[PDB]
Order: sequence, then C-alpha cells, then structure tokens
Amino acid sequence: NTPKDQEIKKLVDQNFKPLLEKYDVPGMAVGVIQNNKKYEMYYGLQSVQDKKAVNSSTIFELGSVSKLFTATAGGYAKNKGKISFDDTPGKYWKELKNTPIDQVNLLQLATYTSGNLALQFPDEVKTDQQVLTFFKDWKPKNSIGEYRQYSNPSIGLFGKVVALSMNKPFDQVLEKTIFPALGLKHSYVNVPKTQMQNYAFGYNQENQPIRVNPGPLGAPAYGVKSTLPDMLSFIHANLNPQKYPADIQRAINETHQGRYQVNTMYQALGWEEFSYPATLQTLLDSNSEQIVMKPNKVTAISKEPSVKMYHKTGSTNRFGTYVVFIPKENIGLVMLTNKRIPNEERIKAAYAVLNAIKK
Repeated sequence: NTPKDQEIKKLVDQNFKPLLEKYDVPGMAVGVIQNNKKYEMYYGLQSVQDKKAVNSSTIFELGSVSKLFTATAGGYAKNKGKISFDDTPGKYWKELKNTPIDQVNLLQLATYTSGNLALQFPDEVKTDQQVLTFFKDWKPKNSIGEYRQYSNPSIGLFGKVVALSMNKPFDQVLEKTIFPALGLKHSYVNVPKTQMQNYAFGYNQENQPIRVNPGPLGAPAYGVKSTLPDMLSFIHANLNPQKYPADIQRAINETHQGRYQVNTMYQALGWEEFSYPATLQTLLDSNSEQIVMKPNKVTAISKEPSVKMYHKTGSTNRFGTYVVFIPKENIGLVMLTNKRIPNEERIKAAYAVLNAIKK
C-alpha cells in the first residue's frame, strides 16, 4: 500500500487499537480523511454472537453525534427560508402558541440556552403526546439565552420544528433530503430490513447485546446510524462545503458559525468550535462534567477565531463515537464503536493521530 496508507495504519494501530482490550470493546471503525483521500481501519466484531467482523458496510449508532445531522437539517431549512433562527417554536408547532416555551427562539433551542431544559426529559415523559404536554407546561427559570445546559429535549424540539417547517417527518427530512444531499448511501434514522445484517449490536457493561429502543423526540438527539465510509463523506462535506450544491453548502456553512463562547469553547450548531491549534487540555475541558452536566453562563462573541477546528463526542456513557476536523489542514477523523469508551480516551487518541500525520 501507499506510504500514507502504512503511516496512517500505524498511527491508528498505536493510538486506537489498544482501547479495544482496555475497555473490552467488540468492534471499532476508525477513519481519516486527508486531502480528499480516505483511510479506513476496521477492528473486531460487529456482532459477537454471529462472529460478524466489522467492515465497510457495518452500521454503527452515532448517538449524540446525530445532533450534527439535526444541525445540518436546521441550517438547510434556515437557508431555504423555511425558518428563521429568531422564530419561536409555536410558529410551527401550533399547540405551543401562547405558552412560555414560545418565548424561546430556535437558535436558543438548538444551542441549549432556554434556561430550563436538562440533559434528558423527566422519566415520566415517555410518549409523543407527553412530550407535547411537557412543552406546554414548561416555564422558564434562568434568563433565556444566558446559560448553556446541554440538553436532548432542547435540540429535540429544534429538530421537531425543523421537520414541521419542511412539511415532513424528521426521519424523512434526513433520509430523503439531507443524507442524499451529503452523498450518504447507508445512513439511517430507521435501519431497513435489508440492512439489519449490517447493523452492529451494541454492548452494555455486562457485554450483553442491546438494541436501542427509541425515546420520545429521540431521533434529533441520538437517532442516526451510519457507516464509516458515510461518516468520512460527511467529514469531507464539512471540510469542502464549497464543492457541494448551494442548498447543502449553505446548510453546512451555517453549522460552522460560532454562536457564543463558554471559556475556550465556541458553540456552533451541533459542532463545538475551537481556535486552532487547540491544546489537548482545551479539548478535554470541553468534555468536563462542568460543561456537559451543569449550566454555564455564555458570552456573546465579537468575532469567531481566525483559524478554527471542530469536534463532537457521543455520550461518554454510551459507545465510542467521536468526530473532529481541521479545515486549514484539510483533515478529519471519525471513530465508531459498539461499546463504551470514555470520551477523554476518544479525544486523546484522535489528538495524537492528527498531531502526528505528515502533510
């Protein structure tokens, strides 16, 4: 193989492969894209019980990386004029008109600043009807727009509004509009029967196979499944949006604009944004308990960093998804697994690889 193939294989073997034994992870896919060249490394098993090895067709759960597709869908709708980020949700979900949540705008929902939405819905909110009742009954707490609290309900409501503005269900927004515009072939909200043999099982801490059961309004927060080649195409689109037709190009660019700052992290749509180079500590700090689990006051931005990079983790207690890209270096990395790996390990391994790859 090419010298670049061998160099990148060695770096991934050195930095990602040891995580498999350390965390007893059945399967992993790691990809690098550099200058429109893709490098794919597959390890282990998609299904332990079937002894099916991970391969280029293996579909993994993206978990919280799904929010990047919700963000792209929102950027797409905004740039088609179907929504404005200054709108409020009751303009689209009419049952929310004349309720307190209709005082929060769509950008605030997308970027977690409503001031009273936690990581998850309350346990008793289990059905679509109950989600609507929850939002009708909601009242504000913190000054709207001033505090970031990472929140699945918040971006879930944003995704629902995006779908309503496009006159189709959220799963169809992604599967019929967004995924095709990004050139993705095996990315799904609902995996079809003809692809179930490619759909990796997840594994809990007892190494038992588990298959996600959907939660209400879950798809925009954590409901996307994809392959390594598709995720490398997605990173390519984020690195080279100018090469794509206007509607999706504008959508991608919309997700790259920082909207406010918390310490050294800038919150874009879905993506977290940093000045490049970001120190390893800066990247780790973005994943701290303080940032992920607690409210943090935001600061308006005067201007975005001059040179930028972006990342997004899955949940640290779910599996092992992580994506990162650096526009100036025309490079990005994707990691997918079917077993929990701490987010700090994902960030550290990707940092080592991207810092070592030759130009």
